[PDB]
Parts: sequence; C-alpha cells; structure tokens
Amino acid sequence: AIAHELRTPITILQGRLQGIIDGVFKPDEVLFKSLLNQVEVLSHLVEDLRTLSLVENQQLRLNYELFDFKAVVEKVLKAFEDRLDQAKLVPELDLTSTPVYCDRRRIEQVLIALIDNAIRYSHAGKLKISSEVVSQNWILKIEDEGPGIATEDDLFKPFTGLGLAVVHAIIVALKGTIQYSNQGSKSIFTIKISMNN
Amino acid sequence: AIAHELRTPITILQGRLQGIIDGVFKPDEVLFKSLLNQVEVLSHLVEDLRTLSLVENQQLRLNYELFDFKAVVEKVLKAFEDRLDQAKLVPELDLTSTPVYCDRRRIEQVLIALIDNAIRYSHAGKLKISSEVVSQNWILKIEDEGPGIATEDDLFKPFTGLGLAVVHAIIVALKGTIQYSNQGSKSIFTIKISMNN
Repeated sequence: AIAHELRTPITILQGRLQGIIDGVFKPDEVLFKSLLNQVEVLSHLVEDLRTLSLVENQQLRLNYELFDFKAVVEKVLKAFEDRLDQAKLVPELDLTSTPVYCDRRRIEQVLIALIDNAIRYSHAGKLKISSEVVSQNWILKIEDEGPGIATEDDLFKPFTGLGLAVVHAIIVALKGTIQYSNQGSKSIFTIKISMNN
Repeated sequence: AIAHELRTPITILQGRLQGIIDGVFKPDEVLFKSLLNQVEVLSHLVEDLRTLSLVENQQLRLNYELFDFKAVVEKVLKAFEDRLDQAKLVPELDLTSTPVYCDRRRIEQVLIALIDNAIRYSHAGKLKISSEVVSQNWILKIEDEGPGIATEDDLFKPFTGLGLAVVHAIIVALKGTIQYSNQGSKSIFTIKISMNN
C-alpha cells in the first residue's frame, strides 16, 4: 500500500532540475512553466490522497444543504471552458429545475474530477450532463461519445490520476452508488444518491 | 488521516517557481540547487510514507540474515561523515564483535534515520553507538550530549520528517521494541530486538 505511483513525478522532476544543473537545459520561461506544472500535478495527487485517506477512516466532514445543481454545473463548466473547447467537447445539459439536498463542495469535487477525466479521455463531441429526481432518488448521468473501458472493474481503482477513485470514495461517503456503462458508442457514468435519509 | 503536512513543501515550491515567473527571483545555480533540495525533501517524505503504509498492512517484506553490525555502522557513518563534522558530532563506538541475525537493510534504514535526527537535533559533542547481545537479545543504544523531549509520547508520532515514526514502524515489524530516555544531560534511544525467534 498504496501509493508510490507518485514517486515518479518526483524523480522526473529531480532529473529535470538536475538537467538544468548539469548543463543540458537552458532555463527559459517554458522550463519554469513545466516545473510549476509538474509541482501542480504532485499537488493534485497529494490532495486526492488526502481525500481518500479521510474517507477510509470516516473522518470526511460533510455539510448537507439544499442547493441548485445547475449553478454548480455552470460554475464547473466555466472553470473548464477553454479546456473544453480545446478538446472540442460541447456540453449538453438536461438538468432539472428542482434543487437537491446534498453536500455542495463534494458534489462539485466529483463533477470537477469527472469532467476532467472527460476532457482528458473522451472523444470530441457532445457531453451529456443529465440530472433527474425520481422519488427521493437523485440520478446524475455523464455521457460522452468517446470510448470506454472493459475489464473483469479496475476503473475506480487508484492510478490528476486516481480521480475516479476519489469520485467513488466521495460517492460512498454520500448516501449513493455509482455505476459505469460502456456501450461501445457511448460511455456513461451514473450516480444515484438517495435523498430520503 | 494523515498526512497533508507534506502539502506545504509543495506550496512553498509552487510559489518559489512562481517567484521566478513573476520576476522576483533570478534563476542562478543556487536557485536550482534549492529547488532540487526541496524536491528531495518531498521524495524523502513520500518514501517514508510508503514505508509506513507498507508496515501498517503487514506487507513489508523482510529478509533475515546473519551480518556484522559494525560494518553497517561504518557504512552509515561514512555516508554522513561531512555532515557529522559540520555538526561537530564525533561518533563513539562500543560495538560488539559477535554478528546479529536480523534484516540488514531495515536496520540500516533505522540507523540512517536515527543519526540523521542526531545530526539535525543533537548538540555538538560525543555520539555514543553501543551494541550488546544479552542472551538472545540484541540491545542497540544511540546516546547524545544534546537535549531531549518531555511530553505526556508524541516522539514516534508522524511529523526528512517523521523519521522516528519510520524507525518505530520498522522496529515493530522486527521482533523488537524501542524506548526513549531524556536525563537532561543525555538523550538515549534504545532498541531491543529478540534473536531467539
């Protein structure tokens, strides 16, 4: 356990730094940008690891409230607008107007991670975001036109990596489940969260 | 749990990198050296975390063998010779000549961590390293002339940090215990490892 898949961005950082010292790389603005981006990758990894370790010990503080999911969707889609266009992912919204009772920032986290994975893996095309409320059950579907995964699960297994593991951990912390479907033409993530206690 | 005490060397790295981008730091050799050293600190932290997580799940592979402890002491003291002299720590050896049956690299790890903590915390003076074998029990004492710690333990608690936590975890993995004593004038770590099964 678990873990040391993050021991590689360090090493490739080390050598990179050493590459500037041994005299093979000239320190320009792009070099500093790349170093900063690698450190950001490590920060993403340690944050996701912190979240996982919080969930595994039932110490993840939850704050329930009644909120409008469409606003969170708008926020997360504007935070990814340029990257969405660079991947040619056009969001498609089928969001209900009735609010939901859940944790705002945790749902925002899972949405950020899911659309990040979509931008990084899905094919260029429509991005379906649907949210329905079916008798004290809130279903949220993320569908793409891109490819999928088929293995006897290993999807929510760990390793911006292991984001699906954090999604699954948060969904477990909430009163909900998550399922994945790969119909060849469509790849769909479904999150079912019970509202009634 | 646990953990994110390593989320700070990242941030101070980030800003540091950003400091070169915003135009407040000139990228010289000392700057690259400092960046490389910060990345090395993060590497040390992730390695110690990997070791702790291996121990906490009883997945830490052990390789027992009969070895001479004085050779390992010589190796680790030569690996720290310049830093030992820079801290004015003169090693004092009271090592027995009879070999011991244990894990070579794990004992080397705990010795590295302990003398690292000594160089970083102990006062300038004698560094007593003693090793006796008392009827199927191997006792290893590290004594300094520096200060100590007094709190109702929190010594082997985590956070080059949390090295004492790794020392304690390895000692637990081995068939041994570890105790700490602070007599004001002397600070002593004692490791008692049973040889007979």
